[PDB]
Amino acid sequence: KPVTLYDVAEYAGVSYQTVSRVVNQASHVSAKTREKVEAAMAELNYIPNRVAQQLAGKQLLLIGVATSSLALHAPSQIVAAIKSRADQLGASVVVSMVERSGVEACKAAVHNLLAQRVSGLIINYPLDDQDAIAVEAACTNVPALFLDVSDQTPINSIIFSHEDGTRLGVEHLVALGHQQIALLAGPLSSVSARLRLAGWHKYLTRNQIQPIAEREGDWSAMSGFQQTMQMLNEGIVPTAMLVANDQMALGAMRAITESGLRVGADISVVGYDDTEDSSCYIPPLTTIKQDFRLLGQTSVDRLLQLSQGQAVKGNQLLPVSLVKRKTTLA
Amino acid sequence: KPVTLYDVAEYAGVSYQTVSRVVNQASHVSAKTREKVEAAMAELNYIPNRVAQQLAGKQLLLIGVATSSLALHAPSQIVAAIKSRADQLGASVVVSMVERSGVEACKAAVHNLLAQRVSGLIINYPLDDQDAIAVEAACTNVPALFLDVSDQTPINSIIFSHEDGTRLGVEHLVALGHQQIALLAGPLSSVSARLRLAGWHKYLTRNQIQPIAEREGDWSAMSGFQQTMQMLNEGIVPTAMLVANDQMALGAMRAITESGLRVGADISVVGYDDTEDSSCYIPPLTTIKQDFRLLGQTSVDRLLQLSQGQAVKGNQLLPVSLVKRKTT
DNA sequence: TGTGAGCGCTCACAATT
DNA sequence: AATTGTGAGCGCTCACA
Ligand SMILES: O=[N+]([O-])c1ccccc1O[C@@H]1O[C@H](CO)[C@H](O)[C@H](O)[C@H]1O
Ligand SMILES: O=[N+]([O-])c1ccccc1O[C@@H]1O[C@H](CO)[C@H](O)[C@H](O)[C@H]1O
Repeated sequence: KPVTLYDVAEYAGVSYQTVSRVVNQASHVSAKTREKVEAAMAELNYIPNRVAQQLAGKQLLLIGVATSSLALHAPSQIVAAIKSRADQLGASVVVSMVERSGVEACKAAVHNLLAQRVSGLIINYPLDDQDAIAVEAACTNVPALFLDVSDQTPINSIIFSHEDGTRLGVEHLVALGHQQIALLAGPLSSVSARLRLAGWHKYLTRNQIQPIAEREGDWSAMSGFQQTMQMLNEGIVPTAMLVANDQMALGAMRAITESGLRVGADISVVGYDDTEDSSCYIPPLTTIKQDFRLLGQTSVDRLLQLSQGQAVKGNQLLPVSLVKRKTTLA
Repeated sequence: KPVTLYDVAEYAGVSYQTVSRVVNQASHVSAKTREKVEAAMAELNYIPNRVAQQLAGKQLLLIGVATSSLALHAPSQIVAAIKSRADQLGASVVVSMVERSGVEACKAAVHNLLAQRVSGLIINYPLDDQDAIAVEAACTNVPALFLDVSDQTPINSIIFSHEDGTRLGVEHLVALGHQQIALLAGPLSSVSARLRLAGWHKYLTRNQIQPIAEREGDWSAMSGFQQTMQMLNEGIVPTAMLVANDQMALGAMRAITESGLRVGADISVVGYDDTEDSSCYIPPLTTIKQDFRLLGQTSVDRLLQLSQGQAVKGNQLLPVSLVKRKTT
């Protein structure tokens, strides 16, 4: 037994709609009849049923999110900012976390987000061009925002400019004098992983450079260590490395270190993300800064824009920037 | 206007209650008329309004979570597993984040988590005893399970055994022949931080040892850094630290190293958490394994047991380990 | 395999002063 | 021209021609 709108009606000697009228801060209640209702809602701890209100047709803002596992670093900070900017403007956010692999798994997360009748979907799951389109199709009537697709994918999306990110990493190493460079890509299953790899290649090629090695991790610090050992042990030893995130950069550094040479001097490392923890690596990691707050922030503002039918369609690139630290010098 | 049950009624040639049995799979395998309704709903892509299902009274188990900012390590990881184990059981979960400081914030979080009509909530927010009680109260008719309160707090709680963690660490550093030990604790605002500090004090005393330094971090590596630097610049130079988490430990190590001394041999370190990244710190960091996935899994099971009446009231401690690494 | 309830609200607005 | 009370029904599930 929870407390109905009707209950406040009997205790306060008014109708139900006049409680609704007050709960909804609506015009026309004489201000002295308000006290009767305002006092009655206390003395009953009345919290109005939002399930009842949604159905009734209250225009609340409800943003759905289909997200990669919150255990990973970046999808987590994004949800947090998404969540934060919701409250900031009176929106609520239900988030279905895609855990299993592939297009069908993500579609179900879109399916039961649609169940709860969301005003629009933020899709932070990695989707290839066609599957992205497949999913955006499934968002029937509701606008959908994509955060882990390519800029070439012909839907709406926010991505950090991986072009800029890699340009900075490449043009740095290159200006520094490096030529034997190795690449440590993210897991190829991720779009963003692939884009950064692509990017490095473009700007290396534009500088007449070919990476001596190129291998793949899973974002994890351990992989980046394993991968930079599998490399160094084969005897391929670059003067610099481009890593696809700070955690794997960490791994590489460890491997580079345990291998008997010094980070920066003997092998420079450029990370990717600029995490909290990256300013306290040994030595403190040079990286490409991605403002996940800003992403989740805009990610919301846009979905709500799109929800209202504002002309803000397609792709937009967020800025990145190079954090110069101690892993590239002398 | 989206697809209604009243719209599958005069397209498949039946009623509303017939489509209701199809998606529910409740009692009868209603002939070859199922085939007709299957192809009917899938043609217009009908998705049963879960808001209408709920108001109606569908016995779907919906958990609420009031949680510290997911940007921090431990909380994210926990919801990560809370969201997972509930999914494993066919429970959905709505999380509500506390950013603002204090009790009134968490009270409000609980308030708008009740509107969504959860059938019990997991409170992963740091709460002093009387506030924890006041929060549990506001959870009208619904069971609360607290995750960032003390063992002594008289509500439902799962916490990791801070007693064991802090034993493990102290009892280990000491067996390595250490007497000049320092402490780096969590931001004192967090209960679990204080539980850890306390367990350290407890066991360091049981071993006739006074800590030569006590400094307060904020979970961040930067704080763990400058917090160890501002102590080493004072002149205090232990041979071991006990640190509240792997992350501040990280900054400690930076600080120790950048100063001019070998992490491990000159000043050993013990972190707390066993984060994925901890195994690749330079050198790999000794720490206390705190199985976040476990905690989030068990939380969800308990709130469930709690919701149905299965009487397992009170407090529950979870095991920890010492991953013996290379900073000792 | 159908019909007539009611869940807690918000919207029309018609009814009270 | 101030107010408030009263009539739908939003979508679905529950118990029984
Ligand atoms: O993959 N992304 O959609 C994405 C969006 C914003 C910033 C980075 C990028 O996320 C990437 O995520 C992976 C795990 O999913 C790792 O956390 C990696 O460190 C991060 O850069
Ligand atoms: O504070 N906790 O509720 C808690 C539960 C399980 C394990 C550790 C402990 O979490 C602690 O949380 C803080 C930030 O929330 C840091 O992430 C720290 O590393 C973690 O140990």
